[PDB]
Amino acid sequence: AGSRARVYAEVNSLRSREYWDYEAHVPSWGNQDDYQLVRKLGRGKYSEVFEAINITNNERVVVKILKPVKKKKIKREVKILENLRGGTNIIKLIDTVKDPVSKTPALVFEYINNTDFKQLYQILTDFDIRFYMYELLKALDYCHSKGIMHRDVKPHNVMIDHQQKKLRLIDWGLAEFYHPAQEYNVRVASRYFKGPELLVDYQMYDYSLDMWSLGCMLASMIFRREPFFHGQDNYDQLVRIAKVLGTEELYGYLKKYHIDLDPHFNDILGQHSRKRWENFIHSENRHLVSPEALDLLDKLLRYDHQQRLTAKEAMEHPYFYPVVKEQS
Ligand SMILES: Brc1nc2nn[nH]c2c(Br)c1Br
Repeated sequence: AGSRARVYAEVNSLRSREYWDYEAHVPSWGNQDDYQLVRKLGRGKYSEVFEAINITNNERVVVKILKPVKKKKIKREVKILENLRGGTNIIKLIDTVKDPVSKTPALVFEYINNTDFKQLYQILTDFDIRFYMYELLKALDYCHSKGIMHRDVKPHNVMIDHQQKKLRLIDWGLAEFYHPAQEYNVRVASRYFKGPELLVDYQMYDYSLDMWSLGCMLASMIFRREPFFHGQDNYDQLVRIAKVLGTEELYGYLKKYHIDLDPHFNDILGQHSRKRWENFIHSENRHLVSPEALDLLDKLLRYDHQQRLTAKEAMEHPYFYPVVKEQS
């Protein structure tokens, strides 16, 4: 009873238990022998990802082979992806398969011909940023409405085909179902995209974590500083945030939620005023920054998770009016 989401708070409790009780989920595991691996795309602590071809129909796909011991976590990701079926700009799960001999599981996703983000983010126009952020927000509003927090929003997990103008939010392996008053593990998200709640060990967080991460992405795009908050470790990450948002403002947040602050911070936080967002503007980024971009950003990058815009409120902001007009 410390904090709850302003939107979609009870949505899982209003659904059948089967919807959110992923430990009880029984996937249907098809045959990986239908897929030919063509090229390694990446590796992570839990998986390796390959471009592949379905030899039965010639479809190009991506196969994520799961390090197989994490059974509850596999069920979680599979159930989440089933529940998100058809969601706007969510990567499409085509099938759940196993090597028929070893029984190692894998997930098969639609292919996206993505443009490497480091390159891409140096060439985006003002309209491009509005467009891609609006499309990403559609995915977040969808998953939040489905009772799910992504918990790993970051540029790599936002595939963008800049030629076909397609965006997909990938890598649901850290995602979780939101339940009011539930305490969650704070060891989620990439360092640079972790909300202050995670950095101060506040476990009663919600969908608004993803809105901090989105705000970090927005700042990086309009200001051309990627990542925007570049901490050296989790402690320094909060310091970098506080140098922008201010230290007195941090303490007000902690007091509101009765958050205990790890005393190692006492020696490193210093004293910082809250900075004006206009301080980040210079000749190299001025064409990407508007009053409406800064107003939106200011309402996303807030310590107080409750006061951040929801994905829907963000979509409704004037910054996106030019995109809505084109889509209509
Ligand atoms: Br899922 C997925 N994961 C990837 N990792 N690197 N490129 C990737 C693509 Br494209 C997809 Br689709």
